[PDB]
Amino acid sequence: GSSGSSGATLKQLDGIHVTILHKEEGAGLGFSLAGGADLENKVITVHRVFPNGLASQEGTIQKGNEVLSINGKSLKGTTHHDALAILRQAREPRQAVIVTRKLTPEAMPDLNSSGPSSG
Repeated sequence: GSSGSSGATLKQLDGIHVTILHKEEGAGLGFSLAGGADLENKVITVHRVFPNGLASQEGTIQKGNEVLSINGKSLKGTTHHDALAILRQAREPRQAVIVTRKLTPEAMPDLNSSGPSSG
């Protein structure tokens, strides 16, 4: 393994964006977990993102997204329930930490094109 080394000519290290949700104790995140170990999707994903919630509000946790961890708890192969529950526990607090990557729905578009430069 390894971790960093020295100041490189980069900024946006990796395509991970932490989402800090600010809610009340037992207010709910606004989204649900999907997938499991016993399922076809080992990695749990965002099942759905309620229309009236925090997750949606942020816009970070979008259905289909990849849920690496929740509340700092990484999925070591948790089932569907063990996950759902764990998710129901991450909602107990007022804040929740979910690590997800920027994924696309279908046929990822080209977020770039021959253009000008800046600096």
